Amino acid sequence: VPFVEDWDLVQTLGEVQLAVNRVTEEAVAVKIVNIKKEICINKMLNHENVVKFYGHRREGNIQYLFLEYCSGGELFDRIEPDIGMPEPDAQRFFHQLMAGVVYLHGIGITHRDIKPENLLLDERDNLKISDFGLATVFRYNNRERLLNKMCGTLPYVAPELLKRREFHAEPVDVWSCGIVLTAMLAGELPWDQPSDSCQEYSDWKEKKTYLNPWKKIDSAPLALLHKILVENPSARITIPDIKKDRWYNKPLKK
Ligand SMILES: COc1cc2cc3c(-c4ccc(-c5ccc(O)cc5)cc4)[nH][nH]c-3c2cc1OCCN1CCCCC1
Repeated sequence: VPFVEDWDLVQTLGEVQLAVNRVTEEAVAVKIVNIKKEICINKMLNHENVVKFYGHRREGNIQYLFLEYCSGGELFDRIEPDIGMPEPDAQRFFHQLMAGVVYLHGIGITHRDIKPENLLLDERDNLKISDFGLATVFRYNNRERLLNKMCGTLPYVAPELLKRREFHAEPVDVWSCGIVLTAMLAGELPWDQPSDSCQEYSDWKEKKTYLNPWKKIDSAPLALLHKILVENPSARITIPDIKKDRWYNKPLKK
């Protein structure tokens, strides 16, 4: 079939471009640019809540990564500042985010930069984890390796990343998911970074939930956040236990 390999770049998405097939009109996201690792990690991924990797091509110096186009855009743009979004929508997005993270952790991959800007929505508002540029392998041949590199985005990073030389990968992604849930339910981030010098972080450790953002959050999701945003990563709730949480399993409908 002639021209089936030709793609028209119609507009910028983030460099990320929306590309449309000349023959079929299929839409795909093209990333134009560590790259070897990023491509290799993407080649391992196959899950409904993880952005699909179609393939890659290298034309001289520029690297073109062909990825799934998510027409709903970023989860970031569904969060109304200072408000958040309806609690049933946040729960559904959080369920899909847990499915994606369970999948990644199950094949030994940590994302290391979970935030609403990297969580995309397809045409049916299904959540897709995206951007594996900071991702890495934390389990290989069933042996866990402890991480030490400073990766992520400060308002979403776990406190152990700033306090400890080495740390387990999985509780770090759990923590960032808890900050994402806080943002979805309150439309604001609780602190600039999780440090004792940060007054908002100290207030949370002192259980001052009469303050913002916590006062905007219902007691059932707030009880889950109390279990996720736990400073000690060895005491922090694990994903199997998040799936048994009361709010996680509460039937919700707008
Ligand atoms: C800001 O809006 C968007 C940003 C997007 C980034 C996107 C991506 C995407 C971005 C990055 C990756 C990726 C990057 C690196 C990597 O290792 C693995 C994956 C994969 C996919 N797919 N669809 C996307 C967007 C759609 C977007 O919105 C839909 C477009 N719509 C009409 C134009 C104006 C904005 C709303």
